[PDB]
Amino acid sequence: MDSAPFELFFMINTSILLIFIFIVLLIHFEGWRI
Amino acid sequence: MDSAPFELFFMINTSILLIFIFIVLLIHFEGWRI
Repeated sequence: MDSAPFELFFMINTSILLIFIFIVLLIHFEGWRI
Repeated sequence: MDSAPFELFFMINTSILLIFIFIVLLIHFEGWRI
């Protein structure tokens, strides 16, 4: 229990990333590879 | 180093979830909250 506040660091970053990652990935596959 | 393979469990689940979560959230806000 020494990485409680530290763990969140990954929960936030991974979020802001996964979001723009997936959201963007959608379009790229939705027909953006012309 | 006793939670190496276990950690991945969260890296996968959180993914399949965050994906459908964000992707779906987009539409819901893109004009699906009538």
